[PDB]
Amino acid sequence: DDQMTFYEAVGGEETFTRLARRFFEGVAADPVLRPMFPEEDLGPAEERLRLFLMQYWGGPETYSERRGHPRLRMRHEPYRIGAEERDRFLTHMRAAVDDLALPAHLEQQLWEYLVYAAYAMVNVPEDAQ
Amino acid sequence: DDQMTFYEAVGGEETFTRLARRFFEGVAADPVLRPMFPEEDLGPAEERLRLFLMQYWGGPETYSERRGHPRLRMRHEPYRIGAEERDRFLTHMRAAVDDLALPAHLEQQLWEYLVYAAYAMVNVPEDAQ
Ligand code: HEM
Ligand code: HEM
Repeated sequence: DDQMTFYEAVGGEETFTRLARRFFEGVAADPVLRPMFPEEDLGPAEERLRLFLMQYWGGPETYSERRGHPRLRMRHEPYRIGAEERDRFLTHMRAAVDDLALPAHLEQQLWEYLVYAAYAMVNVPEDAQ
Repeated sequence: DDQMTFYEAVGGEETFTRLARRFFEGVAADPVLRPMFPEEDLGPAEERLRLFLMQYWGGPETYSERRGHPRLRMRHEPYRIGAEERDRFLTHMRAAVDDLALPAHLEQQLWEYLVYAAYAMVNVPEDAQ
């Protein structure tokens, strides 16, 4: 038969719209991570992740066309990101993923990227690589 | 990113192995359809559907290499297939699909084929086409 991108497979945009929602929802409820972002009305940050992930899994290039070529740890250098940090991020991401209730194969693929991507992002001298 | 077949998307063989299981399980429990197949030990029929559907969604060509080019209503001409029949088949297929609990997009694609394919298969002069 025909072939498809992960984006279309996990059911397209609404999926990612949902993922980021249940994510920041928990981020809101987290003390250390509420601080992490300055001020309030930080619902546009939600849009970014959303647009990025859409783009990563083979969706709309939208993210680039507003935020350019994704320089990830550049945009993460501003921040004091350590274990405690990442761990809490991931706990909100774990929660966010179970809510999508994907087939194990896809879920395994999505979650694994985000597990690396958050372990990668850590910038303080804590890790082994 | 990379692309994938529906087969791999819905998580490959175990998915289809499961689909046919919960299907024939209900077929077993159905009077009209238990008759439909002669004698007993009709668990190999389960294997066929399984192998076929695997093949259809972009899986292993296995089905052909044992049962040849799939001539569907040929292999269905032997049988007196009407509405009541198909309807009961579909009810076991509906049940079988909900158990996989797929994302709506994929589920919608799988189920829709099988909805047509069973409406197509009907051979008595009942339908509109
Ligand atoms: C290690 C845990 C992480 C923490 C503590 C964290 C936190 C942050 C912070 C504080 C910002 C800046 C706010 C903003 O730019 O609006 C940010 C931005 C961003 N993060 Fe993370 N993040 C983490 C991991 C990740 C991961 C794994 C991804 C990839 C899926 C990601 C994707 C992004 C994106 C796309 C932006 C916005 C960049 C832009 O377009 O300006 N972050 N994150
Ligand atoms: C309309 C309702 C249907 C009824 C009542 C029905 C019933 C049957 C019967 C009585 C047989 C013969 C048993 C056998 O060959 O072992 C059979 C065979 C088969 N059916 Fe159906 N069927 C229906 C729809 C479908 C559909 C929609 C598909 C496609 C997904 C399908 C796929 C097959 C396959 C692959 C075989 C075995 C052919 C072979 O390799 O010998 N059937 N079915």
